[PDB]
Amino acid sequence: APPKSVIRWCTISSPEEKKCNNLRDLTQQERISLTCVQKATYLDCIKAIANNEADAISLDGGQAFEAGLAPYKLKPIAAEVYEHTEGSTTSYYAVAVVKKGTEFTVNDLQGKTSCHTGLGRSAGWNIPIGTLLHRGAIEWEGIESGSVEQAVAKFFSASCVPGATIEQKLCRQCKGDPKTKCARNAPYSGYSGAFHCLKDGKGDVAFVKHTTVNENAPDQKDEYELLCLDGSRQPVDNYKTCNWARVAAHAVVARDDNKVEDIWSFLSKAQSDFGVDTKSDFHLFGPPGKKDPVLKDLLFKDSAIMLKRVPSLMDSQLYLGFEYYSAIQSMRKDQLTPSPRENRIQWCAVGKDEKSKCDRWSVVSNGDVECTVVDETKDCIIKIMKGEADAVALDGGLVYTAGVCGLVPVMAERYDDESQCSKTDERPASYFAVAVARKDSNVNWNNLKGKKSCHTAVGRTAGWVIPMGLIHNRTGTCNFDEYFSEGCAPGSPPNSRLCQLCQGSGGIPPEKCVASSHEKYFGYTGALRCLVEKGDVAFIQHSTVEENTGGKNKADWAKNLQMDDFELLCTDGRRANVMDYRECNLAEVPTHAVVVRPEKANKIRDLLERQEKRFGVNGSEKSKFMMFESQNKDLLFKDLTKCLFKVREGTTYKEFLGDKFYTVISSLKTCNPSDILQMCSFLEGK
Ligand SMILES: *[C@@H]1O[C@H](CO)[C@@H](O[C@H]2O[C@H](CO)[C@@H](O)[C@H](O)[C@H]2NC(C)=O)[C@H](O)[C@H]1NC(C)=O
Repeated sequence: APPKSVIRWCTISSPEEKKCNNLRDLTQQERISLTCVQKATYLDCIKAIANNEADAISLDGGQAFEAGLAPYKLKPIAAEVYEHTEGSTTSYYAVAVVKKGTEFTVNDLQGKTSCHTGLGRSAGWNIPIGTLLHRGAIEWEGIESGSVEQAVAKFFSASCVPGATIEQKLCRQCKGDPKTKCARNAPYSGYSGAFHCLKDGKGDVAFVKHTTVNENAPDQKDEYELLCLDGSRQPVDNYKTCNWARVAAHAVVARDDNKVEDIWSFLSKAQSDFGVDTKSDFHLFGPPGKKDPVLKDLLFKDSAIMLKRVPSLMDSQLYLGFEYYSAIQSMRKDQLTPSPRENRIQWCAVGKDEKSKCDRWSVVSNGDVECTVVDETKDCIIKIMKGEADAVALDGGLVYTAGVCGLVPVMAERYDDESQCSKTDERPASYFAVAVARKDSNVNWNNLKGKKSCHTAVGRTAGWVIPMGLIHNRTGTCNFDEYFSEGCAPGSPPNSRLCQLCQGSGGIPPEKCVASSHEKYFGYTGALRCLVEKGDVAFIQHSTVEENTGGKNKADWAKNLQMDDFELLCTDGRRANVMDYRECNLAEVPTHAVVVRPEKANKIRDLLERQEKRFGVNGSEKSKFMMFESQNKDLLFKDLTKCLFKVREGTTYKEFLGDKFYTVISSLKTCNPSDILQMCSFLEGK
């Protein structure tokens, strides 16, 4: 029985409850319905909805955490948006600002004074407080050696804070009367009084809501400037790159189940009809106006423009940002039982063949290099960015998605020899993608359709990702298994048209179209064989021909063969001569890469540099183990790797790839988006 439900919204107070029923009537005259409740607290409202006792409730980031925590583990279904300038606002950046001419960054701040707005409030407490806890700054493991209050003393020497139930070394530079000071109500805080701290010099370090140094006084600028977590420091409007946190913007949670989208539809509709534009008696976002503190941001935040949707996958750990998460993880959510301080490197293993590979190391790395194995190679991307994982060595495409998520290359591979590594003379390496056409052949990029094709596998950059990539920009939709009359592409569907060329099994079980050892048309040469025996074209490397031609591949087929029988097929028709890989290649394909996070970079390279020669190719302990080798199969690290040098500092995946590469990789996956790739992406436009 098809879609048609009732959405029971969760409340907090009676006045907000009353406005709830006041929509009833419409929910009624409309398809999806409602049933409003009321809970004295939001924790109750959360445990309520959780136990299917209710549908959903819109929350803040400070709560959205708690809401996402177990056993609740509630999902963020849709955020709220606002009117500023930058873009289509969906957050509120958490920064920090001090006076110009500062002789420190943060690694030595274990003594200077400070200044907050109040305790347990974001930007002020929580955030910098948590960021510092997780950045080890404040030697702290649990309140019983240094409470959130205690620890302050053995970190600070001054803090202007309204929290005085226990500690004093966090109650100093607050201006005013001798009995009205450390009170949350003292005008020496909020966003201006604490901003008055650096202004009236009463406190050295002070971090508040961003862009307040604009609301306050656009004029006098550089007397104050923002300070980054990565050594750097910058000007007034330099927050979108030098802000402590990606402080979110009120979202809408819910459990994780079938009864979900209806929650999206009973609202989006409760918007398009009865929204800010509604010509009725309701303003679903609260018209910008003042009111009674009892009735503020009711049902939904009053200072909102509209509500934007949030991806299926999207969790707390993700929606609110890493920063905020890392910050608040430093708290009493757990001191260090399910979240230790293992500063040392670890790796996203992807396979039992890989985990243990990583494990094969973990003994001979005495902690210097840890492990966490995975199932889908895409688990890597989320884990690292989740802080759970540290690094990863992946293929071309995965690098794209990653970079969109915020992760980037830090130390790429080398496929020639270390005898061209530790230097900055000729950085990248030449491996090209070519459209191998036959000598007397018919084919060409202009009559390439309806041709029998030969791909290595359903996924290798040169042997697949690129063809389909270029192809996309002239395919209608990604009906790749609906272009060539047929072909072989080991890994494509069972009885598909794309496996038709696959000569499958060598004998025994009819393993056709397998990206397995058991395949005959597997790999570059396999797919080349394909061109020779069946196909009208084969997608492979620049020097894939040379490898066999010249009397090199001494097989039942190649024996004779001269590349004087193969030709390059250029995207413009030009039947280029094999030897011109440069002037007739499909794509200049990059080498793999260790994509990681913007905060552990230069030092992660180090870790790999330490172990580099320790367990590297020309390495010393070659009698113990290595790194690239693994049963003689590419495990995380391809086996055809010698150097793995520290790349260029301050680059980007877009740069790492190349326009002619990014361009097509970006616009290929456009043709068919995906979860991870979708979540990271909507977060790009925050
Ligand atoms: C195929 O890729 C893109 C996407 O279809 C085509 O055009 C875009 O290419 C890049 C984005 O992927 C951008 O740099 C271009 O500016 C963009 N085009 C426009 C009008 O903005 C591109 O033409 C195709 N590739 C080639 C080589 O033609």
